[PDB]
Amino acid sequence: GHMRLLSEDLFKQSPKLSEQELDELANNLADYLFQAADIDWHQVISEKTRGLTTEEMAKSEHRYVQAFCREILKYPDCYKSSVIDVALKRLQTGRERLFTTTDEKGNRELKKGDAILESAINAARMAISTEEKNTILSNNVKSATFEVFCELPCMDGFAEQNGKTAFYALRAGFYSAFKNTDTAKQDITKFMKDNLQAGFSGYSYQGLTNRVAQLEAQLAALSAKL
Amino acid sequence: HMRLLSEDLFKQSPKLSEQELDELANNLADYLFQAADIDWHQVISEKTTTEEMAKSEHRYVQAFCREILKYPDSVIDVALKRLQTGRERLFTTTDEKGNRELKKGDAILESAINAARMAISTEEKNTILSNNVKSATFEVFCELPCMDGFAEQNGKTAFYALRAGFYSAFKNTDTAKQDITKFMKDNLQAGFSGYSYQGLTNRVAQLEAQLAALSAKL
Ligand SMILES: [Cl-]
Ligand SMILES: [Cl-]
Ligand SMILES: [Cl-]
Ligand SMILES: [Cl-]
Ligand SMILES: [Cl-]
Ligand SMILES: [Cl-]
Ligand SMILES: [Cl-]
Ligand SMILES: [Cl-]
Repeated sequence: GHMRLLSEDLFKQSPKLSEQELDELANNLADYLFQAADIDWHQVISEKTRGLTTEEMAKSEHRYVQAFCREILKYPDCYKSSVIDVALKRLQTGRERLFTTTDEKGNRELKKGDAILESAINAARMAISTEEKNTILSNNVKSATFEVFCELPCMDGFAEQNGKTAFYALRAGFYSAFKNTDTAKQDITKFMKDNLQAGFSGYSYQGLTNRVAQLEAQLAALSAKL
Repeated sequence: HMRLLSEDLFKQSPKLSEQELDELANNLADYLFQAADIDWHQVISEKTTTEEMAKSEHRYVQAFCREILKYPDSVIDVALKRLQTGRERLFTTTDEKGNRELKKGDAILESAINAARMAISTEEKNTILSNNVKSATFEVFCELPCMDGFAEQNGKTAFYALRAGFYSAFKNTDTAKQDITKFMKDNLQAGFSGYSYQGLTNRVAQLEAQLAALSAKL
């Protein structure tokens, strides 16, 4: 995903954008949300492999399981006593325990179980299309994209700054944004654009306080003409 | 009072009658002033004539030093550093009569502080605190059950705004109590909803209804 999406002051400068740049940013933000959305790899890999051999796993029709197992199988002492379920156990139970593989140059190499798992998972993330990932996500896409949204640098201290209540209101608005199952992209793009234009000031103490002050002035300047 | 310690004070306060609200606000204010702590190691360090201390203009300065003098060891500023370093260490002591006693380092510092405390009234504390009454009382306000989890629920920003509103409510050191009472009364009436997501979003909504209603008049 683009660099501009990752600015920490994104919410600050978004309202200073042109309605052209704003549309671009919102579409890109949306695209980034779907692209980076995660799934339960521990679950979907295990489901795709349980009952199969090491070689069978190595040449599956799923490129993403192929990439996953390729990483795992480098460390025989992690699965060699299903293998996938064994490795998942041993790697997590053995996080910070050093596993052994053989380098390309024939040297010995040790790597922490947790790094091994994160790598295997990253490889699978690299080998799946957004299309298949979304099909696997189903309607949990709403929670997976929101999880990505909350990880953005611009969302860094949202809950702590604006409070639990505001944060959960934001979540509700986010979930509610998804109207039709076949307009996901279009919908969340609109929610993003509306809020980016206002810098998400609908969920902040200062944004709301300012709007109240604005309204008091607007009411005053109106009740005057009459 | 009993209502002051309710964790749901802000929920129940908007439902109070004028009489009850005014009483609550006044009780709350009194509590803040009663419970407020004084920065003594700063008050007296800034108010310090070894002998003129014995019968000084301020009754609280003599009491505090009258116990720091008993022990052999700006000198009061030195005694503070030698005592805050004392702890379990015992300070040699003497009496006018033969009898010689002892009192551990910190055991001395508290008795001096305590003497100062017992020598003053609440409305003397306010004069002493002066401008510091702002944060002293606010620190007490924040320990109340009703104020628990305020920042977590409403956010740090709204909490800092509350503090700012709380501080600014203090106009003159002489009206400190009357001023903070009004701040408390106004907010208690509103349940402090001026500092919450729902309160502010409710406010925006009805104001937008008012504005539109009066605009359509054209
Ligand atoms: Cl590029
Ligand atoms: Cl190997
Ligand atoms: Cl690649
Ligand atoms: Cl971050
Ligand atoms: Cl957050
Ligand atoms: Cl909402
Ligand atoms: Cl839906
Ligand atoms: Cl704003």
